[PDB]
Amino acid sequence: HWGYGAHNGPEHWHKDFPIAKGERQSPVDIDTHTAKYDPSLKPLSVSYDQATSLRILNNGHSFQVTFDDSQDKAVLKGGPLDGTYRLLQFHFHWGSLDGQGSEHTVDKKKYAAELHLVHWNTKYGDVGKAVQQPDGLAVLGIFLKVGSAKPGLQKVVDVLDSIKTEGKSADFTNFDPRGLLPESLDYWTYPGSLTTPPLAECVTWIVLKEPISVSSEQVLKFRKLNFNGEGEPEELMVDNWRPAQPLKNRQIKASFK
Ligand SMILES: CCN[C@H]1CN(CCCOC)S(=O)(=O)c2sc(S(N)(=O)=O)cc21
Ligand SMILES: [Zn+2]
Repeated sequence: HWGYGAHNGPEHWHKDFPIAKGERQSPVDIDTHTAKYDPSLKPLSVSYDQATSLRILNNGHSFQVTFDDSQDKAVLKGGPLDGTYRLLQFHFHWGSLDGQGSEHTVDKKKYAAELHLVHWNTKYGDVGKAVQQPDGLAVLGIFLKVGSAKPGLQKVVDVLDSIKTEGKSADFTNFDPRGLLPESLDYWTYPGSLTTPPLAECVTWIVLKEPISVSSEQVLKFRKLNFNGEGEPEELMVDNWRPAQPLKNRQIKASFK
């Protein structure tokens, strides 16, 4: 099935998911000189104080931390959004080398990794319905650069040994996602899609301007995960990013001048 290899990677996805060649695909390159400052955009409101994390799992494409989304406990509002979006999960994309790994780029610059916090619009009642709507999901994207360690990420890094291979999961309670946010919440926003199959065009992207720093030791631990299941030939989980797609008839807006 689909993946990130020579024979099943992003250049092949359109054969099973024709919307890969659609009009609002992600990720995109953010051209900072062509983005438009929009003073009508509100500040983001991130309310994560009551977040309840549940599990961490290797899904064969990335690793994911899942949250209890059965009530409004961890929500995103404001910015370009109408209504309330509940945090469902976060995951990362990363590279084999420090100079690649992010999905979005900024003036063609690639970061070492990209963190996606995935939220769904509560008016649609469940995430399955939300993915069928043009305003169903909001994904907060945060770039990672290599430098100083991020203390709030260490709890994640320390459990990765226990989910090395596809299909492994572990209890992961009491994790506070506020520890992954940068100082500033200034952002770019544009209408886009999931960056993995099914590539649904249901996402309002909110990409933060300020990267977080993580240490080389932290990102090295990501690169030791496996795409394969236990008992299969080892293939390291690296370069699980989709390249930038055509902007087409979209404008990227910025919350800041
Ligand atoms: C390996 C599958 N990853 C998909 C899963 N989901 C898709 C199915 C939900 O249907 C019920 S998801 O909405 O949690 C989401 S968000 C992104 S991204 N990279 O942020 O655009 C990928 C995904
Ligand atoms: Zn993602």
